[PDB]
Amino acid sequence: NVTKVKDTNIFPYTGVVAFKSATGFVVGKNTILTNKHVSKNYKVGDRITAHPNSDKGNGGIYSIKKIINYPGKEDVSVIQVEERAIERGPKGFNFNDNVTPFKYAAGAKAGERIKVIGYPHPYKNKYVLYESTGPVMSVEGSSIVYSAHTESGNSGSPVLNSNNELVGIHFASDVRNAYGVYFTPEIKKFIAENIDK
Repeated sequence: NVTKVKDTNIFPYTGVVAFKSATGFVVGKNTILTNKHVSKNYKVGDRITAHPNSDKGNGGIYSIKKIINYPGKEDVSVIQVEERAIERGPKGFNFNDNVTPFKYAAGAKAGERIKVIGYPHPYKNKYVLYESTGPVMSVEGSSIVYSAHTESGNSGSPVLNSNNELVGIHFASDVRNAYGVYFTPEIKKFIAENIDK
């Protein structure tokens, strides 16, 4: 099922950020992940909003300071933001006080239930977070395939397991199956190198 997120300012939803019409999520200090197909539309200096709710409340508005695409076929891009918010969140100006990074799941298997969390319906200045659930269909190398309903606004969605641990990043749907990048060692390493320090 696909359900509107009741509280966008508690964990794990405090790990999600909104671009104008796609999603990303927090991986470390001043650092978010999304798809190359989303960040190709952005530039350094553009804004993202941390965990917005329906009614103009959020974890602050932050300016992108760097965009680092993963060198590989996989649809993964690292975005760093300026630590000091353009507009403060409720925990003040510092990005890192307002958001919560995810931790990697140990792995994932066909049959297990995952959640895809993002913004599948856009609006005139209104972000609504949804959570979509469904079983994993397979995992091979850097591909994780899941049957859970998504829309183009889910570009860049974290994919989480039952325990809210990170199993992949959503990038594509059909038309049915939807497709995320699974975090292989090679990909985790590029992310670790490129998290702000």
